[PDB]
Parts: sequence; structure tokens; C-alpha cells
Amino acid sequence: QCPAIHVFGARETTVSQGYGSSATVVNLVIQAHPGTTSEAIVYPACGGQASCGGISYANSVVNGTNAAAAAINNFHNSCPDTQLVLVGYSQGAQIFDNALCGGGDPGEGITNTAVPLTAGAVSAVKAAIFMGDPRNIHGLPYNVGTCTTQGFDARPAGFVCPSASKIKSYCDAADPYCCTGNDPNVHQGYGQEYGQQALAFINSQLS
Ligand SMILES: *[C@@H]1O[C@H](CO)[C@@H](O)[C@H](O)[C@H]1NC(C)=O
Repeated sequence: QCPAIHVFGARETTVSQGYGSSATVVNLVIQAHPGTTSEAIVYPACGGQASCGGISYANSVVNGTNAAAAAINNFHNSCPDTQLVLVGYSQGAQIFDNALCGGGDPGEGITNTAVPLTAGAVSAVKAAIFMGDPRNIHGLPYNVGTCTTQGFDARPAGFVCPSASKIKSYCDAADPYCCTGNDPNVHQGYGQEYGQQALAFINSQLS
């Protein structure tokens, strides 16, 4: 039978195939709700490193965005009544951002602005947690964190995501990727810093 809730997790760059740091929030939802299953998005999660196949960041985001859209759409078709939750970390947050909000990603070669998710899939997605999203920019209504600048693939100032009310994007000032910081460690600690807050949001979003 189909699960009551299903969580999609996308990892950060250079991490081997799996959930990566998205695991923290994914596990919190699974443990807190009976009938919750999950799956990790299968994509390169690379930035030119030989460790992850040598696939460039742009090609990783291009593949990832499509992989994310295909996984969510396909699962919804199999289980249309299941509540969906997305958890992306770093590059993982970027592919979910592109797939859910659309608006294109020019810095990575994506010009299409249409949301790749089906109407049914979009309505099934109840909550989305982004941590260290390189598409971050200060001012977005779903932002949480001390960052007051932007990431390397910053969204337009005043960007309007159709599903803005279903998202929580965490990003602090010292993050060098989702912000203009210089401390890489801050980028890796969102699961511990905002994990419980994320869960609380997901709980309020779920029916
Ligand atoms: C995306 O990358 C994965 C491996 O990470 C691969 O299995 C898949 O075939 C790629 N998808 C496309 C559309 O190229």
C-alpha cells in the first residue's frame, strides 16, 4: 500500500549517492510519523571532482533538476493521495528549488521557467526544506537565517515562487555558498542548527 507520507532527499556536492546531510530532517519525519517512507534523488551531486565522476556543477544541476522532477512526478502517479515532503541540502536544495519553484537557473544552463512538476504533484507537496541553497537571496518570504546577502546562484530579488508558502530555506551569514560568507563549516551544520525547526514546520504543513 502507498505510504501516508513520502520524503524525497537530495544530498550535497561530492557526497556519495544517498541522502547526505538531508538525512537529519528525513529521519526526523520518519520517526515522528507512522507510515512515512523516503527515497534519495539519484543524480551526480558533483562539481567537477574526480571523486564523483568528474561531472561539472552545471551538468550536475541539469541532471539533478530533471531527476528530482521525474522522481516526484512518477511517485505521485503511483501514490496520488500520499503527502510529499522535500529535503534538499546544498546542491540538493538547488535542484528541489528549480523543480518546485521553476523560474529557470541561468547560471547553470537552465532557461525554461515552467515548473517541471505536474499540477497533481505540486498540490501533493506539503512542505519543502532547503538548507544552504546556493539560489538564496535575502528578502524571500520563506527565508530563515542570519544571511542578508545572497548565494552564488542567487534568485531574482523579489522572486515569486508559486509554492512559496510550503518552503523554509535556511541560510546563515557565514555560509560561503548560500551567502557571501567565508566559513564552510557553517554550510555543513544546518541539520543540527535548524533540524527541529524544520520538523515543526513540516508538522504544521502536513494534513
Ligand atoms: C543522471 O545521473 C544519474 C547518475 O547520477 C544517471 O543514472 C542518469 O542516467 C542521469 N540522467 C540523465 C537524464 O542523464
